[PDB]
Amino acid sequence: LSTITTHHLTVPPGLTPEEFQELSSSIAEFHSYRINPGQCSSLLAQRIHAPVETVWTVVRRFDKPQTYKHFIKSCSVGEDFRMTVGSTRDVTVISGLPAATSTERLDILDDDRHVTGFSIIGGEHRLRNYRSVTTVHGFERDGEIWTVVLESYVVDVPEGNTEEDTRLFADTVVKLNLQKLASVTETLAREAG
Ligand SMILES: CC1=CC(=O)CC(C)(C)[C@@]1(O)/C=C/C(C)=C\C(=O)O
Repeated sequence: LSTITTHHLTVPPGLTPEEFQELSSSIAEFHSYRINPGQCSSLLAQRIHAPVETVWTVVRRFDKPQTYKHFIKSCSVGEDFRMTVGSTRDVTVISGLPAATSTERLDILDDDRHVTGFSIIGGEHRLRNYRSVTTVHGFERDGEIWTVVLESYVVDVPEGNTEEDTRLFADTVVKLNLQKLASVTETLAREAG
């Protein structure tokens, strides 16, 4: 039947076992899902050499995903947009012709614990029931500071497609965007001001 995910029981690539052991409780709390046989799920991680709040400032900007995501032609939130749970954005994604479109709902926004997440609720694409959660975590060792970003998703595997291809597609999109997040925020952190 329906199973529970095991992301919180395995070390994701781009993370040390030591980092994982510090995060296992957060991964269980924020990055676990009950999924059905038609579904798949994944957890991705990205180490960033920047302070938490520098990374969180970018991560939390629901109305501006283009700041850290690839292939975003536009993101409209209308007027008068306030950042509250339930608010939506219309993203236009230029990774093909015609451009894919996605209407996405802000599911979570916790500025204290640095948790956010969204659900895809419309548009033209093949990621039915896509939902993701992103958490941001600070690390310290001998006065040195860095950040780990964790991002997990659940999504329906579209008819005609394998779970492997579905996971490869979504994993690559999320991974490459976490890479852009790392570049953008490390640049911010490096230049300060
Ligand atoms: C890049 C792109 C191609 C598609 O066909 C679907 C969709 C338009 C939703 C998407 O924006 C996918 C976005 C994903 C998986 C994650 C995200 O944005 O956090």
